[PDB]
Amino acid sequence: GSHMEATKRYLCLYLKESQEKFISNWKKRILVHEHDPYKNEIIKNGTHLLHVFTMYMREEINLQDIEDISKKIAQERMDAKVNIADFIYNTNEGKKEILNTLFLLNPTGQECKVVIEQINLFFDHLIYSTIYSYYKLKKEYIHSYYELKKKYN
Amino acid sequence: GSHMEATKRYLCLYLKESQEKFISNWKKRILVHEHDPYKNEIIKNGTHLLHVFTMYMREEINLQDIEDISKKIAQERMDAKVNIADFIYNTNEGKKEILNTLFLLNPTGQECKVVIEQINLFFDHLIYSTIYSYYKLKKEYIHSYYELKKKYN
Ligand SMILES: CCCCCCCCCCC(=O)O
Ligand SMILES: CCCCCCCCCCC(=O)O
Ligand SMILES: [Cl-]
Ligand SMILES: [Cl-]
Repeated sequence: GSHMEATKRYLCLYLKESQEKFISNWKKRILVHEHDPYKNEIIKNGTHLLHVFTMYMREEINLQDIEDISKKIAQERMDAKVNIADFIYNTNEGKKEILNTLFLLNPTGQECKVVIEQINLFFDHLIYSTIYSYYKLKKEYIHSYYELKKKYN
Repeated sequence: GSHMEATKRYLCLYLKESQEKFISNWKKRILVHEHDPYKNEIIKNGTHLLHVFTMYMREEINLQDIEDISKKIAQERMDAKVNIADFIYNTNEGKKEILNTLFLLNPTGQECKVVIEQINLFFDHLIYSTIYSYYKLKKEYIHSYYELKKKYN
C-alpha cells in the first residue's frame, strides 16, 4: 500500500468508535465526590469535550471555541464547592488516555511531534481557560457576597 | 558507534548547559505584571524548577518532592493577587520549550513515548499540586479575613 499520512484521522476515528470504552475507562480513574451536585455533569462534559477535541484535531474549531465550555465547567466546579484541582487531575487522566491511544498507532518521531503538539495546545488551553474563568468567578463571588472582618479594615 | 539509549540523558545535559539560553527564551514568552511584588521570584522559581525537572528525569526525586515548591509558588501567587491562570500559562510555555528541545534530539516514536510520558507526569503534577495548594490557601484566607454580608446570612 501507499501508507499515506493518517495518524490524526485514525486517532479521531478510534475516539469516535470506541467512545463508550474510552469514557468507561476514564470513569475508573477520575476523582468524583459523592455529594457533588453536578456529579453527572462531569461525565456529560467529558463526553462533549471528547467530541470537541476531535473537532479541534480535524481543524473545524479554534482554541477560542472551547472558552465557553471552560467557563461553564468553572461555574459548575465553583457551585460544587470542590477543590478546583480535581478538574486538573480529571482532565489530565483524559489526556493521558488520549496519548495512550495515539501511541498504539505506532507513530514515528515526526508524527509524534505534530500530533502531540496539537494535543498539548488543546488541553493546555482547556486547563488554562477553565482556571482563568474560575479565578474571575471566585473574585466576583467574594466581592458580591463577602466583606472584610472589621479587625482587618 | 553502538548508539546506546541516551535521549533522557541528552535532554538533561542540554537543559543544564544551555540553561541561560533556555531561561532567556522562556522570559520572552511569559506573562508577568509590572507591579507583581514577587516578579523576580518567577524567574528564580523557574530556574529552580528546571533543575528539579532534570533531577526527576534522572530518577533522583519523586513527584511528591515538588509539592513543597508548588505550595511556595501558590502562596506567592496568592499574595501577588494575580490570576492564578498566569502560572498555568507560564508553566506551559516552559514545558513547550522542553518538548521543543526533546524533538531536536530526533527521538524515535518509542523514545517519544517513554520520555514524553515522564515529562507529562512532572508538569501535570506541578500544575495539579500548585492549584491544589492555591485552592486550600484561598479557602483559608476567606475564612480568616472575610465574613458573609448580612443580606446573605
Ligand atoms: C476523556 C475526557 C476528556 C477530558 C475531559 C476534561 C474534564 C471534563 C470536565 C468535567 C467537569 O465538568 O468537571
Ligand atoms: C523553564 C521553566 C520551567 C517551568 C517553570 C514553571 C513556572 C515557575 C513558577 C513561577 C512562579 O513562581 O510563579
Ligand atoms: Cl472535574
Ligand atoms: Cl507564574
